[PDB]
Amino acid sequence: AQDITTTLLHPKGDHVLHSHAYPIFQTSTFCFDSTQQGADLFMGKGEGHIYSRLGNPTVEQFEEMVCSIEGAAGSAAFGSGMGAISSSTLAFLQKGDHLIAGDTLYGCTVSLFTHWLPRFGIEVDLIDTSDVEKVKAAWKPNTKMVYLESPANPTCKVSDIKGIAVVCHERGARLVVDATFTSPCFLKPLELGADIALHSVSKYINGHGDVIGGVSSAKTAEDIATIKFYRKDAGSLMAPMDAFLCARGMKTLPIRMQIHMENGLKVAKFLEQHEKIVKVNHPGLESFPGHDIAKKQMTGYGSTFLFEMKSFEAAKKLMEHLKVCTLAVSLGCVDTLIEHPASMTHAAVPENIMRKQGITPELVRISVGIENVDDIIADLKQALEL
Amino acid sequence: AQDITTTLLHPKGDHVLHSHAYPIFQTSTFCFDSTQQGADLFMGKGEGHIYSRLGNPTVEQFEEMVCSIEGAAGSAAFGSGMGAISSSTLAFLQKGDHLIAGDTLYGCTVSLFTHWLPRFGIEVDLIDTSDVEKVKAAWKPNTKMVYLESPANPTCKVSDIKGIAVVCHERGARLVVDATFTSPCFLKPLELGADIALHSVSKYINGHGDVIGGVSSAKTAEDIATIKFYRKDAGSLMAPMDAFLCARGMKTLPIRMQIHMENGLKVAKFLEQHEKIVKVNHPGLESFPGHDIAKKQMTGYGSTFLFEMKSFEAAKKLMEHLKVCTLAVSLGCVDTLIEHPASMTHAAVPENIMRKQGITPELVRISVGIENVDDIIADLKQALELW
Amino acid sequence: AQDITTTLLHPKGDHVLHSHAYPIFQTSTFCFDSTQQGADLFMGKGEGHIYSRLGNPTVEQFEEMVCSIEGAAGSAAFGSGMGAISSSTLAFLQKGDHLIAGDTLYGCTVSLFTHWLPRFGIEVDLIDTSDVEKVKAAWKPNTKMVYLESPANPTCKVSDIKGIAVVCHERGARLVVDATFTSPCFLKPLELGADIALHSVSKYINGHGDVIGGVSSAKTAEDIATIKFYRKDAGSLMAPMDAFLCARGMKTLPIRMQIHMENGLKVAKFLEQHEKIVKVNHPGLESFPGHDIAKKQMTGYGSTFLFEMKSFEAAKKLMEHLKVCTLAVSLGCVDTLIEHPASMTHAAVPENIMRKQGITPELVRISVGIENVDDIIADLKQALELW
Amino acid sequence: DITTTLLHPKGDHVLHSHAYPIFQTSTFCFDSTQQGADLFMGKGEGHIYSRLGNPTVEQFEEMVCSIEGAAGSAAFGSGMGAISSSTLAFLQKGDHLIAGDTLYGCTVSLFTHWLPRFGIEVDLIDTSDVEKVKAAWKPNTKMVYLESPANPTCKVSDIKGIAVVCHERGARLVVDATFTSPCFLKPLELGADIALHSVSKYINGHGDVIGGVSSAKTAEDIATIKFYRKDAGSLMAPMDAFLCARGMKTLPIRMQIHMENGLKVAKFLEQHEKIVKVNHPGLESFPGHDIAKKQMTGYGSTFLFEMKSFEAAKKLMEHLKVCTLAVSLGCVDTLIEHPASMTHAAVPENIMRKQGITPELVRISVGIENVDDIIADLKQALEL
Repeated sequence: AQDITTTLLHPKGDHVLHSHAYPIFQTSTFCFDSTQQGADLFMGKGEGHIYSRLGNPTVEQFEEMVCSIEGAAGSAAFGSGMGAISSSTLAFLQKGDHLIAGDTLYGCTVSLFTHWLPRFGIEVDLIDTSDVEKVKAAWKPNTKMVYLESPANPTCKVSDIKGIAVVCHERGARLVVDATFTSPCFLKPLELGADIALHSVSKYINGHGDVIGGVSSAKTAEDIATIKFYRKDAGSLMAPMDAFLCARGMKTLPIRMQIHMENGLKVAKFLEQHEKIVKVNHPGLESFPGHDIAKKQMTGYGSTFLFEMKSFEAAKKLMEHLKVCTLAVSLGCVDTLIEHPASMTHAAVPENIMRKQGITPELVRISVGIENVDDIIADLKQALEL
Repeated sequence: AQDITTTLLHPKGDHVLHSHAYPIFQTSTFCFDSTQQGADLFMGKGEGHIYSRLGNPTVEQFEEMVCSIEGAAGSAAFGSGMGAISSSTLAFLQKGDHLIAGDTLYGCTVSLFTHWLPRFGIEVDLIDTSDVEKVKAAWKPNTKMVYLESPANPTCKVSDIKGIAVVCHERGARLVVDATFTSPCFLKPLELGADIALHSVSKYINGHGDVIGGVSSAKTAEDIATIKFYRKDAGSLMAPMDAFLCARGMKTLPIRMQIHMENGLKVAKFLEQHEKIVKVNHPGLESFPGHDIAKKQMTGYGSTFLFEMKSFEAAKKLMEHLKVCTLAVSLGCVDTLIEHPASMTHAAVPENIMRKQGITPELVRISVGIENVDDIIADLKQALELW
Repeated sequence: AQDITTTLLHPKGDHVLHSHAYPIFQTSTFCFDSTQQGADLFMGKGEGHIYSRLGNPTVEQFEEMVCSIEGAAGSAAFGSGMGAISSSTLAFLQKGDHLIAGDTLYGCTVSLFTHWLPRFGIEVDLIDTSDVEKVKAAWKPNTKMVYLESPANPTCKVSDIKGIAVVCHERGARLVVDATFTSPCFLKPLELGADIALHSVSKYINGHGDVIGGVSSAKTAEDIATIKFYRKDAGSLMAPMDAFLCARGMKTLPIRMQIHMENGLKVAKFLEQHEKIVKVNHPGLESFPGHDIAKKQMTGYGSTFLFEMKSFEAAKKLMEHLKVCTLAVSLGCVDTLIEHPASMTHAAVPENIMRKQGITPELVRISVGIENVDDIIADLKQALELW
Repeated sequence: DITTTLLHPKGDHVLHSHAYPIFQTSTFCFDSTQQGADLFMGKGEGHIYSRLGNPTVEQFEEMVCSIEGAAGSAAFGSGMGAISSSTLAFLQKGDHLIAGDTLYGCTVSLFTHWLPRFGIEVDLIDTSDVEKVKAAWKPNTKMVYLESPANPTCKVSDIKGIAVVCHERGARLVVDATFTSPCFLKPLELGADIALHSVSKYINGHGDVIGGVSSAKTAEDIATIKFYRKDAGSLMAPMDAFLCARGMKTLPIRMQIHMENGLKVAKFLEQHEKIVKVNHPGLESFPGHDIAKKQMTGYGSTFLFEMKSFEAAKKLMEHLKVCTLAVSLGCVDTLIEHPASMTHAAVPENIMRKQGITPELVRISVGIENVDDIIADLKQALEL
């Protein structure tokens, strides 16, 4: 079977005007041959384009790429991971429905589920999804969806996607998984029985820290059609230039991910054995709870994770004396990023959810890039002594 | 008072590295100087950026330009007009609230209001907003918003923005106006009593047919903050390259709108006097109902409007034999576009709403560009006079 | 005949995948159907592309637009005006050949002609081309080219393009004309007898101050092929993104030029009557030498020109106290620029050429944009009236 | 290693932006007349006009400069811009140039058509032999220009040995290292004066930009190159510089894969019955392997092999399902072409025999796809 590297470098589709690189269709609208041809396209008859919000060829080329790696029925690209998340949940959930979500989620995902969904009459329970029994107990007659992040941002908490997918299939709910932290090279939720797999493309998939985007991929034709129907009216679109840059970034995704993985594990083991570090939450470490689940259900690991210092002062000292690592939010870029979740990425999480997430001022989140690991380790080593 | 032409060419703000054009910040994140500086920006203390979804300098430059012409407290840019429309309605409306909206709206706006809003427990009525008495009769104790498009896409139906705004103001409802069809050069809903003014920037503001985007501007700091809070979580963003292009397109907005307006009126008059043409729905014509309101409440007219042929077959023969006009949907581009609403832009509108909207197979919509008007008229004339 | 506004908005060519805007072909190479199809394209047989340096579809689109306004056999786009100038001169001149060029030329053109051409065994005289008799007197048996800028940058000195072309045609010399300062809306050198017309597209053609580029257009198929042969090996290319932006800027070129022309004449007239201003060098003024030639050979004027203050100190005081005008080099942008030739654009021109050129510390060059003209005049007036 | 350096270039962030912004501008504003006057005289820090200097372009120049160990680098609108700028910035009427006899097609066009019109004497000679360089030497020889391994035959020149001759005799050595990338070949480190690349190939690597770069050992030489550029006008667009800097972030990792893939493919081809001979500089069989191994730290993945006939070549080139028939090289995906009727079709008949280019030769540029997939594509097209 042809390798993913080869697949991403040779996507399906004809060349445009014999061009080797796929052109950037920086256009709003498309021309019709005749009234009938235009009318037919609006009814979904024949092949062609109408208007970029409905479909843009450069964006569609990127969608096909992601669809190929996910093994999906189709994919939809968005202006951001939040666009993909909004569009993969609110396209399905309506007043009177109930959502079960992980209690440790990306910051704006918490804002979405906690502030906006309940204004739309949607009941939401944030619960510890690392325990399938806790999902079963939280179930109600109107439960229509389970939403998971595994490993969770930022603590890397691992959930049993496969076992939860079984409960979802049995009980008639959709399973939506945000695989942003791991990339589709290593985590393919649709293979584990999820209905929807989504990513902040802003992170690993693009990988170059120069685009914000989102993608969502559905197991069924009907579901991706619904997501794109929601997208048409909600309006979170990937720009043609950004789609050009995301497809270009994804051409190196497999090699980048192999390096990220190996680099991140090397850094996590260095940190785990260092006298100043209390613990390291990398799902690929033997000591991490749910390592057994993450090794069985994934084929590799992302390189973003958190570790615990002895005090806030210690963390501040480390974060502020690094020469190679950059103090910034976001993750999955080619270069190494570091941040303080308590006062940056997860500062807006309500205090009750803060507690349940286990985030404290002593935690530091690092996103290991594709630099020579020895440079990242020497940078950290450098800083840790002072 | 400085002319808008000058204002748009001289936006406030320092240059970046002395660059004359404002740079394209094609970046996802921003660097912090220290833990405290980062922590503070997250609390909204100090000046600086964090992450492009929360704020991107190139996008913010474009927002300030729109804010300047609307006379707003702030503006928010989006990945599309639909992003602006969603974010300007659903950032405020919640389960149990009631919305009154016009019965003749842009198709995807109907789709949003009739399919998605009710799934969120929001009650919606589509009402003929050209009659303020019908707006009042549809009012309920839980009415929280009125949403208007005037002149309406595609029929150019005019609503009394100023009169409806009085009722909104007396009763605690927000008034939202989509002014896409006219541009902020000629219609400034915030001067007429609206709380929010929005546009599909995809149309006139950008003007060059090469970007999809949206913008919404609010009369108060609180309302623009809420819109941007919704945007953070809903995720309809204008990309940095698109913002660079929209700001660039907007540098010629005032002169383009002048030419559009004058061309559009001349093409409407030509059509109104032509034997093949039954009726012309351009709000600048004296024959048009509500011309008196449009003339009082706007300082000019867009150049997109609809006209009635004697038959579907006559409309098709006209649309398919033009050499200057391009058969395509969308509007507000420098070049002239033409389409058939009944089978194209409005073919997705439920027929209960299509009959009330007044859309029939005899209607053709044209979006007059900035070509020499005599060449546009000669194109139309040669097709209308075909064997 | 169809208006140039309309022509530029409707360039010849098929749409690509029905796209309304012409796509950006951000590609280095193109795929071949077969060995034969590739071999044929290399032999110039059949239709298609090979590699962006030889030809890029987005760049070709922009070349077609310029070719249509110049009335040329073909046009070639470059990475800069200087790429165009180098490629329109060195594609033809060889060791032992002689060039006559104007004595008042854009600074880097002076650099090219005085530093690089002589190194290649090409003989160069810089001559006052406002006098045909001086051109004739400088002619030699080996004269192969005359190169003119009219009106000259920055003094606006006018040369008789038509009269000099007669001499070139009689004696077998190519006439090359840099029409940057005027734009092809108002100066069409190929109609006046030139063999090659070129521009810095960085200035008016693009108009938006965000691209550096050049274009050259030839009267004959042979000459444009020779220019592109030189380009292939010298390598000054317009990038696909830049070509997209240039074609986009050019969609508004005719209306921009109308406003530039009118604004520039009104600013020159205001300056001419102002007590602080010694002289105004705008070729549209009746007081200007060679106004008569410029009015017969052009159909309008650019809006970049020079004026004389009473002292260097007065020039600095004016330049540093403007709120609309921006202190910067370059010209032909939608917004108004101002600079000091003696210490900036023309500070590298060898001293003997500086006195021949007439550039002194009292001179200020203004490039009038498309802002409201009363706002520009009021900005100048308040600075001139300072304490 | 090299990856860390490319990911952490020197300079301040602009407005705290993590990615370096795209300065899509033609001009820059001045704070005062004095500040503008000073900048024109080279006094103070700042920018004037994008042709003289653009911040996004400069960031890409600094990246390449860092890897070449140069005094400075200049970016261009194409490889040809870098080439014409690194030769004609120095050579003048009456000077003599010695160039390798096998070069990129357009380089042959530049040297044989344009340079002699400018009164510059040019001899193309076999630079794989240092003695032949010494024998072609004249009192007015001012430059040797090399491409090693050469395009398309991979013919290898002794850069180090020729540099010694050049230093001794007062000539500049200019080296086009396009085929190898600055990860593996650093001509300034072998004694060359100027090292240049078509950035369109490996450095960008993503098949979506045309661009050039030239790096000089001395501050004076890069100043001269940029002075020529100011007037000749081959510039890198700010968007292209943004794309080139971005591509270069994966350059070291892409090169490792290209190198390994290229060698595996060469070896497969070398033992295949259908293949007469493989010209890859990393093979034991190739003439000048010993020099390329001493003078380079790796190899590019573009190389040539010989089929038994034209018909056999046409058959192979037209039945590939993964490899794309196209000119150019050094892209992330595999390209294949026929030099005799494509890249090198315009080379003067005299020079092409001297190059040994025949209808039986095919050139492949091996991408970063899984090698087994590339090999299986070649296998089916050779055997079916």
